[PDB]
Amino acid sequence: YRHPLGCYFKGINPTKVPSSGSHTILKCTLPVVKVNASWTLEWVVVKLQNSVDVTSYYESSPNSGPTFLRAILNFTPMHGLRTKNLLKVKDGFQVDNSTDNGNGGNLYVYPNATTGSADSVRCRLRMCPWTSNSKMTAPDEEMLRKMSEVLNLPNYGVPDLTPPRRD
Amino acid sequence: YRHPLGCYFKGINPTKVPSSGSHTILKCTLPVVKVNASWTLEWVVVKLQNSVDVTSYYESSPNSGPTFLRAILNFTPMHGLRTKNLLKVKDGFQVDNSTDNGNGGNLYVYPNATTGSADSVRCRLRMCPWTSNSKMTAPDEEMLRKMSEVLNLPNYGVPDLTPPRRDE
Ligand SMILES: *[C@@H]1O[C@H](CO)[C@@H](O[C@@H]2O[C@H](CO)[C@@H](O[C@H]3O[C@H](CO)[C@@H](O)[C@H](O)[C@@H]3O)[C@H](O)[C@H]2NC(C)=O)[C@H](O)[C@H]1NC(C)=O
Ligand SMILES: *[C@@H]1O[C@H](CO)[C@@H](O[C@@H]2O[C@H](CO)[C@@H](O[C@H]3O[C@H](CO)[C@@H](O)[C@H](O)[C@@H]3O)[C@H](O)[C@H]2NC(C)=O)[C@H](O)[C@H]1NC(C)=O
Ligand SMILES: *[C@@H]1O[C@H](CO)[C@@H](O[C@@H]2O[C@H](CO)[C@@H](O)[C@H](O)[C@H]2NC(C)=O)[C@H](O)[C@H]1NC(C)=O
Ligand SMILES: *[C@@H]1O[C@H](CO)[C@@H](O[C@@H]2O[C@H](CO)[C@@H](O)[C@H](O)[C@H]2NC(C)=O)[C@H](O)[C@H]1NC(C)=O
Ligand SMILES: *[C@@H]1O[C@H](CO)[C@@H](O[C@@H]2O[C@H](CO)[C@@H](O)[C@H](O)[C@H]2NC(C)=O)[C@H](O)[C@H]1NC(C)=O
Ligand SMILES: *[C@@H]1O[C@H](CO)[C@@H](O)[C@H](O)[C@H]1NC(C)=O
Repeated sequence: YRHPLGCYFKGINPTKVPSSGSHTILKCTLPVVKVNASWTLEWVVVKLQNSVDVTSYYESSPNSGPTFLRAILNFTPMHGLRTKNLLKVKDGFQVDNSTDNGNGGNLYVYPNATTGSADSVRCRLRMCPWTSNSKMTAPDEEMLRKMSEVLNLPNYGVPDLTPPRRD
Repeated sequence: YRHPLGCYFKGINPTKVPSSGSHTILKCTLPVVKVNASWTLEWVVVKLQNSVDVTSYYESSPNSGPTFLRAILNFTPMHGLRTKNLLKVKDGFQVDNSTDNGNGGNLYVYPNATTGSADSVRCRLRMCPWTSNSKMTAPDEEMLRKMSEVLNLPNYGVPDLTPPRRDE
């Protein structure tokens, strides 16, 4: 099946996509890496010290780079801790879930959101490679070669607790 | 009997323990955390880009903070150096295996060691909590509250690739 190899927690600065409406469309350009992996980028609004309710989920293959699939719910936010509630459409933040239109999973920052939370947004990419090999415990040398662009990104919120290995 | 929850790789600066002896005694003050955990601090000698052959092993309970048990061998060193190359008693480095009375597991830096080695020493604490609950995959909120002092320590040698959790 798809045996996980680990997760990379990197930070990407969003790029403004010129829009037709009054809203701000933000895109976090993902490196075109052709390896078996899952890409979950969390939209962190630094100014409000909170995150958006849903995260953009992408998937990569050995013959295709990260391609958008769906906008899954944010289960483990960077801040959270029940001190505050995640930012929703009501708060002026929405991720489009369209696969037909060229957008997705780009963040929509409507004028309804705090002035100016859009410029404060930062991505927390959770790149998690996998392999068909059950005997592989970490990414091999040629896989780390292909993932160079992701590996060279700055670390963002990488946890202190290293999970235990299968015993 | 004791299910692991993970490991914290933190750095601690050693404190010089006064002694009327020619040797230097270094202590890495561990936070008094009352949780079920194992504490393995590695004595890294930064100047020589090497570590000491043995590590001080401590154990904590919900009724007692980290208490020293024994000086176990360094299996996974920092600089990736092969075992046998690690700084031994011959090189002027020794960890006290004494349970009674005190001064264990404190590092002894004898005068025959390279000048400036003692001041260069840094600890690599490997704090690994463990629960009796088989259905617990990560430390709970009240456990992370108690481990605040360890969590606020600076990271030291923790890898960039986070291994996958108990899933597949
Ligand atoms: C990248 O991930 C792919 C899964 O998303 C994976 O492809 C799958 O590989 C398996 C074999 O590992 C194929 O299944 C074949 O294996 C059985 C025995 O278990 C044979 O009897 C059959 O030939 C069977 O088809 C899947 O067909 C395949 N799935 C698809 C369509 O992708 C890749 O192997 C992964 N690549 C790397 C390099 O990690
Ligand atoms: C902290 O770790 C302890 C283990 O190092 C653990 O204590 C052990 O808990 C089990 C039950 O979960 C006890 O039960 C066993 O022994 C009794 C007789 O004493 C039998 O009746 C039981 O059937 C079973 O075999 C152990 O006695 C106990 N061991 C000791 C002495 O510590 C704690 O539960 C852990 N605490 C937390 C909060 O994580
Ligand atoms: C984004 O769109 C997909 C549809 O492609 C949604 O996925 C559905 O999820 C529900 C359960 O939550 C299932 O009942 C459906 O079968 C799924 N559809 C399929 C076939 O993929 C997804 O929930 C949407 N995300 C958002 C923004 O809520
Ligand atoms: C702030 O603005 C957005 C739109 O600019 C609002 O979102 C819409 O909410 C209505 C509720 O009736 C829904 O029908 C739409 O699906 C939402 N629009 C889209 C496509 O995003 C949001 O409710 C506003 N928040 C405030 C302050 O009321
Ligand atoms: C450096 O000095 C220490 C003592 O100051 C030496 O350690 C002793 O080595 C002998 C080997 O026969 C043993 O009896 C003991 O394990 C050591 N004594 C203690 C308790 O420290 C060490 O051998 C010296 N290294 C050099 C350069 O010869
Ligand atoms: C320290 O003492 C313990 C006693 O349990 C012993 O098992 C161990 O071999 C000693 N450590 C070393 C390697 O000197």
